[PDB]
Amino acid sequence: AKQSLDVSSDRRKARKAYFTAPSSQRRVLLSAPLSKELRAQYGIKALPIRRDDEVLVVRGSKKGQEGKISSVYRLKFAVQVDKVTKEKVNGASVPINLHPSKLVITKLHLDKDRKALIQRKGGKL
RNA sequence: AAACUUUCAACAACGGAUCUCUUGGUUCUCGCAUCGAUGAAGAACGCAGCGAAAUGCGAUACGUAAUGUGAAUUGCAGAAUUCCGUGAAUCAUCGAAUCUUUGAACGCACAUUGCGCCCCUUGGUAUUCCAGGGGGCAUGCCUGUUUGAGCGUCAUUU
Repeated sequence: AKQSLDVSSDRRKARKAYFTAPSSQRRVLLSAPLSKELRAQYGIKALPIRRDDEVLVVRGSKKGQEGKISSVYRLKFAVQVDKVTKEKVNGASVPINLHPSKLVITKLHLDKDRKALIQRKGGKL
């Protein structure tokens, strides 16, 4: 249970904050968990997902589907992964969204900021 | 006997009740003290690559600067190695600015995008005219400055 008075357990307020979060907060909201191998390697349970992360689906109709992220649609609260698509009847391939909470991060796109955030959260590369 | 009319069921018909939902209300509580002549609240007109609104903004116009974050924005399309970075973003923060015409609204007017006046600059062989760029000219009151007025009144005058 909550103890502090600045935390609100009101469903209406929490839902409004989620649905009207700006993109900076949606980045944290769209965090994805690392695989078991990456969790062992880094020491990080989960990270905010990025554009070039290699990701594996662990839940849904595309379980066990690998693929590098193609976009982080923060407006739609989703991520778009290459080769995870739907072939329309006209033949066009459209992206299929899915939540990063249903994914596992299998390869990190590392830059200076990602590595610094890993050390911040307690990782060691 | 049919058609027609009534009743019931099935399916199909505008209707949008019911059910479930809910970024909205409404009450209660706690904390705080912050509008404006340094131009407010409000109004008008404009600003997006493709748009007119309680979106945001002002000719620096869906915004500039500074800061934080750290890779987006996204309906479509795009300047660009913008991606191990003084750096994406309809991001957050926000202390620097810009802030059109107005509005208590301030040169005089205002059912007019109407008329002046004063400085400095530029152009027209120009201190006077015209034009352009910039900066100004409200009222009441206070303190001070300067210039005054009044046999209201003080120190010199046959």
